[PDB]
Amino acid sequence: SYTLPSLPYAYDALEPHFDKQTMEIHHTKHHQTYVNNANAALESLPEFANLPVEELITKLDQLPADKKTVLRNNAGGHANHSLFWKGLKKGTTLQGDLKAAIERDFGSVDNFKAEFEKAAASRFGSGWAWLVLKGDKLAVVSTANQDSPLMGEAISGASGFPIMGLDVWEHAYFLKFQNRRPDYIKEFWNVVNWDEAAARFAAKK
Amino acid sequence: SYTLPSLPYAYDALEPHFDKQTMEIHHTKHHQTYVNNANAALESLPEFANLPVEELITKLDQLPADKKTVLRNNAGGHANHSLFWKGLKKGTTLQGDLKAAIERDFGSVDNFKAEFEKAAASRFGSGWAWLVLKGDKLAVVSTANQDSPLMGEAISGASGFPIMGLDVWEHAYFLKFQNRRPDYIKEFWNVVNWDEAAARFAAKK
Ligand SMILES: [Mn+2]
Ligand SMILES: [Mn+2]
Repeated sequence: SYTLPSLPYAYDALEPHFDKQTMEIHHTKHHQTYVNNANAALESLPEFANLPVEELITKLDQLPADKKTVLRNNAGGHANHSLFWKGLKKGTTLQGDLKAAIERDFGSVDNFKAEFEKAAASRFGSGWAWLVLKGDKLAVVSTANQDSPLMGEAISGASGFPIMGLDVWEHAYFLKFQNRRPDYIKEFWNVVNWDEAAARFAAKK
Repeated sequence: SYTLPSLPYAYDALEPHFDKQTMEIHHTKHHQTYVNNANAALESLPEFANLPVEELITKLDQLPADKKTVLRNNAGGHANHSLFWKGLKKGTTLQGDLKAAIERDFGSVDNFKAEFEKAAASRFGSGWAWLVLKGDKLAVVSTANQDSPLMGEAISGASGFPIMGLDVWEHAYFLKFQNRRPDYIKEFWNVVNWDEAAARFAAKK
């Protein structure tokens, strides 16, 4: 069975950038609900129920017809939130190989930040903005709802290995930012975990 | 150009069902933003800017290619919220021709309610649930994001004239209900304005 993962930090660990109350609600309510609903849909599927969630979301076309949507949505939700928590941490710096690769692929760090900000702001409705590794090249993409680039292009409209991501569902920013998503996107730069991003970049897979 | 409409009531008129803080934010921030962003897109289109928003969204096919998305999203948002405010009121009773048509087309009011709740609950991500009239038959449909059944099947995946509807974007329920959308949907039955739904039905049946 999937479980709600413990966070790598206290709920207030991202203050003053991301608010404590939201972190707690977002974790214990929204993420928990994806875990529960994914588990319910997987009970009848022993051949899928016990795989890692990040594996399952590469396999959606393997499922029975009637399970594809519910697991896209809920295994997507579990995978994405699991990545998100580990992809946040204060006191990191974009540097080393990852910084150089970003400069290579976008021309500069500021070009990459602007492209990411634009993608995050222009995702209408619910979704996620991502930095992905697509073949040799880093890229900025967005997905709808709980879709992940790991699901591939035909399902998610994006592809590549996620390096990091920003949740732009309203629940992620309502309490502190209300409708001001650009303000929330700016605060993300203060809490994106560049150490984990670098680790993921190094691994490539 | 468009304006933020005045409401049929004070922000607290739907207590204790829908919270007054959300009513105020939802009107003055979210709806206002759709009005502003639609108006910005319409500035270069004086042939379209004069249309009632509910007519513009029936004509999205006619816009320039680079205008279609921004106005689908923002004119859809303005139309949908304008309907929503008029579509809420305490103290109404479903009755008369509209009740009878619901009993005809769904078998009973309770069957209808169960179908509406299911559509409202199963709209994954952002969107709306609707009671529509399609020519001569009532139906429950849902849409993504700020799409409306007035936009038609090709664009929105639904069609028909909206008799009433329920906003299921998270901003509409997060403060009071967090991720408990089913509890919010339950409270909608206490504030759906059956008098406005009946008037819209009388005009269109
Ligand atoms: Mn989230
Ligand atoms: Mn709304």
